[PDB]
Amino acid sequence: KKEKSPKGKSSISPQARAFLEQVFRRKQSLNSKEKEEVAKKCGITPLQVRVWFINKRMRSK
Repeated sequence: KKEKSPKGKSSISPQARAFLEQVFRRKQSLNSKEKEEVAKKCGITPLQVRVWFINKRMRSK
């Protein structure tokens, strides 16, 4: 749904690596479902899961 959450201010708590840690730990191919399902349970967002995982999971592009 995405209501209102930029989450763009310098950086995030240790969760940055922790949240992503368990995220990339659960699997690798985080799809639109996992990107949204993972972003809401891990602490990311539909906009982050893509850009965030890009650098934290640069698979292709």
